[PDB]
Amino acid sequence: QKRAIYPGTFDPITNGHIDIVTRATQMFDHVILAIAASPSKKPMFTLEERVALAQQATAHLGNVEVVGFSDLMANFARNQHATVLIRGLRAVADFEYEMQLAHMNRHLMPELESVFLMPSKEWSFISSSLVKEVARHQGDVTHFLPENVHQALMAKLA
Amino acid sequence: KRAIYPGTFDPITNGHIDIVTRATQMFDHVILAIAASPSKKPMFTLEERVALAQQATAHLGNVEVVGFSDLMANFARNQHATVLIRGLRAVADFEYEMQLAHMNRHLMPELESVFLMPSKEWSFISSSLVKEVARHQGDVTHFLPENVHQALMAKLA
Amino acid sequence: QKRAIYPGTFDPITNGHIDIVTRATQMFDHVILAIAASPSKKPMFTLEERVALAQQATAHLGNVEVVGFSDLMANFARNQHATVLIRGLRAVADFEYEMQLAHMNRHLMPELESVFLMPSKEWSFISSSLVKEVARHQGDVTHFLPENVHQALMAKLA
Amino acid sequence: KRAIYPGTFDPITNGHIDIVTRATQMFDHVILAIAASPSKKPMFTLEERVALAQQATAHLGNVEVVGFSDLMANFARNQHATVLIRGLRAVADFEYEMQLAHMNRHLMPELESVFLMPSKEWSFISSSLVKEVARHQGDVTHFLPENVHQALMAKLA
Amino acid sequence: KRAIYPGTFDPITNGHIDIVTRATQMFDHVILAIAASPSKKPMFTLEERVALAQQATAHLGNVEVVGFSDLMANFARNQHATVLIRGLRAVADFEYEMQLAHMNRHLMPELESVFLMPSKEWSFISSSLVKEVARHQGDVTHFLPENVHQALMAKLA
Amino acid sequence: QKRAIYPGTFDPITNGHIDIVTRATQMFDHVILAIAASPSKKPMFTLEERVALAQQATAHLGNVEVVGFSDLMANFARNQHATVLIRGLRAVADFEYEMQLAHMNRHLMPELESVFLMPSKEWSFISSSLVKEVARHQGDVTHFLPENVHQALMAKLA
Ligand SMILES: CC(C)(COP(=O)(O)OP(=O)(O)OC[C@H]1O[C@@H](n2cnc3c(N)ncnc32)[C@H](O)[C@@H]1OP(=O)(O)O)[C@@H](O)C(=O)NCCC(=O)NCCS
Ligand SMILES: CC(C)(COP(=O)(O)OP(=O)(O)OC[C@H]1O[C@@H](n2cnc3c(N)ncnc32)[C@H](O)[C@@H]1OP(=O)(O)O)[C@@H](O)C(=O)NCCC(=O)NCCS
Ligand SMILES: CC(C)(COP(=O)(O)OP(=O)(O)OC[C@H]1O[C@@H](n2cnc3c(N)ncnc32)[C@H](O)[C@@H]1OP(=O)(O)O)[C@@H](O)C(=O)NCCC(=O)NCCS
Ligand SMILES: CC(C)(COP(=O)(O)O)[C@@H](O)C(=O)NCCC(=O)NCCS
Ligand SMILES: CC(C)(COP(=O)(O)O)[C@@H](O)C(=O)NCCC(=O)NCCS
Ligand SMILES: CC(C)(COP(=O)(O)O)[C@@H](O)C(=O)NCCC(=O)NCCS
Repeated sequence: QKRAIYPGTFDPITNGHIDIVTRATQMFDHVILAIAASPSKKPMFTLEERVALAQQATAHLGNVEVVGFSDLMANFARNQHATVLIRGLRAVADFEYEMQLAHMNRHLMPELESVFLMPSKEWSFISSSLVKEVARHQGDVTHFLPENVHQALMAKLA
Repeated sequence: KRAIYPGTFDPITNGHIDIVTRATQMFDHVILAIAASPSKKPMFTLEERVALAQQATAHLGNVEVVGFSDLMANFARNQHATVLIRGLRAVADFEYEMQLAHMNRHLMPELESVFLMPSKEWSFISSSLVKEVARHQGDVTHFLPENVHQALMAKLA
Repeated sequence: QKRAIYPGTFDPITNGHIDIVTRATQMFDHVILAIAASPSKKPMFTLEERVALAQQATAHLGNVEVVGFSDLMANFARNQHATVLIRGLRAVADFEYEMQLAHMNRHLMPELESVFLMPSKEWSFISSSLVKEVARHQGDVTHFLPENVHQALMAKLA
Repeated sequence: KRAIYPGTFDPITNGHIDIVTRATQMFDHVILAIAASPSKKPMFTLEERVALAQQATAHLGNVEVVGFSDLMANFARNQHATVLIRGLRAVADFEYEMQLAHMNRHLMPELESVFLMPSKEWSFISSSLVKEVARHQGDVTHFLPENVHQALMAKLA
Repeated sequence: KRAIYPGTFDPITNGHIDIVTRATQMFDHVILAIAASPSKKPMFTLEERVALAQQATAHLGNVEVVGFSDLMANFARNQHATVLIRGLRAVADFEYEMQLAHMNRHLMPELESVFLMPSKEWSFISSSLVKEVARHQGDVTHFLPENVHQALMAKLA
Repeated sequence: QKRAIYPGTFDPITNGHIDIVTRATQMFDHVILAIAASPSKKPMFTLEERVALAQQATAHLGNVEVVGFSDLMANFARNQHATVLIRGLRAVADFEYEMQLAHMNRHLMPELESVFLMPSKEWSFISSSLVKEVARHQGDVTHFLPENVHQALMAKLA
């Protein structure tokens, strides 16, 4: 019954994202891991690559459905009949930004309830942004990524 | 799916009602659990707070109000809850919530903390603020359930 | 006597800005709503459009004067003989950024006193930035904008 | 244009003087209002705090020091104030200020809260910090008006 | 190079051990200084806290545990320390630390405050949190040195 | 014995940076003021200029060594045998960002200990970013810069 959506750019998907989506699947019947098709800034990985990586990294998770979407997240959520909006809150999260976002999304689709989940301490201080930047500059980020993502990232930067 | 929404609720305000209502639309059963919290010298006794919360949530079918004095995590496990509801206001209280969340996770890893956001209308209120205003005879009718406002007025009369 | 300046990019002006400038006109004799001519990033609306929209949205406000300015805000403030600097503080404001800004502006023009006003709860969680982005991506933002701004925004995005 | 600058001022520090001075350059009349705040067990009695503040602001012509024990908003309305002055330090206290501001706005919508920023010199001080240092005989001369420093030394002698 | 790591340490936790260990790898000698802090009504007496800290840091060769009741800055000067160690958790406590740091700098400008960051494992714990959990018989073995856990259990038995 | 590294873009070096590096030299034997060679966004001053300005501004400081570096800071730190990483924490610092950074750097090089120092109240509210922007827009920033930097900045903007 309960359909939740966990949207983001997932460029690329990290262990932190896997942590959050796993917790979400434990409390909700169906979870749609929604990948933004055209983010403001050109992503490192194409939508096709991001969807493929996300699908493989969540293949073990039954009620998780990876899908790409363009335009407004809220519009996609409504057409997908989602009533729960999953947001991951790391310890280094811009909380005020999350409040802005949740209130705008509530204005757009009040039937979509924002719920914030907390990752393990292990992934509470890292972001996809930092991971990409360290990787681009010759730093080891293997620890923060699913094996399939790690391999794809090495190919991408080579 | 059973969730527990713990707190001091001294007293339960419209903000708490907002959060628990959102919780009921998301989970099958919601246990509003009131901690004795003797160290906080609550204005209302646990018995009074439970009664107030019960009446204030009488219209919510899947809400159960209970009081407890033990470790919240043990009470949660004993109530068969797997979701722990917390409300996050327009304040940077987020820091304290993470400490509590991680401690509870250490005590009961299967109890998943979930944070809900209240409406803009109740984003700046707290039981403490309402009590302070009422102690100085200010009008707090707007922030409390009718039965709770009556109880607060009488308590300070 | 008391001349205040309420500067910004106002791209476009929103109900939150109207809320703040209205509160300012209630405590100060004359309020100059100053619109930055050339913001770092290309604005959605041209200075001409932004000034026109702001003028119409504040026409009902007597002691409000809409004016465009280039270069340093402090230099404009000084030449305009303003002694009060209005800053709106939303609940989702980057407070540390506001402190940086106020201290720099104080260094530049100590005779200009920064004063922070708080908008109603209704407009405390939205920014012009979020509004534009939601609008650009097919979301309903009518609620946050004066009617004239709403009409101009639809034309702009069409 | 009458403004009210409320607070516990226990004791009034150079930081408070900085804020009230900025207020006087902006508004015609400023009422520095000291709350009894019995629940905070102030170091100085309300009478002492008023006297200290009076002397400390004697040089400021448009400042009036008064004490009060009622609801701040009612006192403000009764003082004919339409501006409520609050100081914001280099701390994220901003959150608490919004709660207070919105409650006061609910109690008296025409009382407009305005936040002023102190100089860098006083951006990290508080009455609480000064008292803690003085309780351990540390030199706090730099942070307090001459009359206040004298009173604090004598109070702890 | 002598550093002082002051605190209430009521009780010293694995988080404190993490911070003091990082300090010893950076400076020649580290003085773990425990403040009497009577105003905080500590669970353990200063004597008990010193003993607990001593045992908990026995393996750290360049750490010296001492208690004090005077102004921290004077104690630091009297201990010949020129570095003041403070731990910063995953919380926005940073604000309070700046106030303390600037006051101590005013009292003793040559005492340089330095902030260290604990491991992720101890980034959300505090003495207060551990005591609260233990008061409700929750398992806090994971967060405390063996000797400290024993003392806490006995203290609450 | 103790070798510390104080990395940044220093574009340009300011009195706030001088404050922090001076405090660092007082507690550590040798301090390497490391200047990032190619920051994401094109710096105002070239690496050559930034190194020259930094060297002159710290010439009076004995145990300070100004050096440029490219790629990962952690990789440079390791090859330079640094065991202490100096970070300046202003009152207007994005603390959560600093935590993200310190944990990533710890992951990369655990033997490098992050230490945060606090500048004087005088430089606690200003950033290189704000200084450059005010200067670019005709504002007086002489107060925040060493004399040599001030002169170079005027030439740069002329
Ligand atoms: C689509 C969506 C779910 C994607 O989520 P996302 O990957 O987290 O995207 P974000 O842009 O927020 O990036 C995340 C991080 O970027 C940073 N960030 C992004 N915009 C920021 C801003 N304006 N200020 C500060 N930080 C910002 C933050 O650090 C943030 O993480 P945090 O809150 O935990 O600290 C989210 O953008 C959304 O719900 N957008 C609303 C409007 C919309 O529908 N998108 C446009 C349609 S194409
Ligand atoms: C001119 C001025 C009044 C315009 O105000 P403005 O529209 O609010 O412009 P800002 O760039 O601050 O944009 C506002 C929001 O952008 C964001 N922002 C801008 N720069 C940011 C930064 N460096 N870090 C984080 N957020 C930033 C913040 O979220 C901010 O809002 P908030 O503090 O409430 O959370 C202001 O820029 C100013 O006083 N500038 C000082 C220097 C100057 O004179 N301008 C240059 C002359 S051309
Ligand atoms: C190299 C390094 C030491 C330079 O330091 P730096 O000059 O301070 O660079 P930053 O990008 O952090 O710029 C500083 C300010 O920019 C702002 N900033 C930068 N990235 C930001 C982000 N993602 N979100 C918000 N603010 C950000 C912050 O305000 C910050 O200051 P603050 O924390 O006190 O408030 C630092 O970038 C580092 O340690 N990077 C890790 C990865 C690396 O090795 N660099 C890539 C190799 S080329
Ligand atoms: C009551 C509460 C949920 C805090 O909520 P509050 O801030 O709404 O009063 C918390 O103090 C609690 O869980 N108390 C029970 C005792 C306990 O288990 N404490 C450890 C919590 S980690
Ligand atoms: C005194 C003060 C302004 C707080 O200021 P303080 O932090 O400087 O002590 C506030 O506690 C107050 O207004 N007290 C009077 C009683 C009251 O009306 N309280 C409700 C405030 S919303
Ligand atoms: C003990 C401590 C370092 C605070 O640490 P804590 O938060 O770990 O208890 C501080 O309260 C202190 O320095 N106490 C001694 C008395 C004193 O000098 N106070 C003024 C500090 S500026």
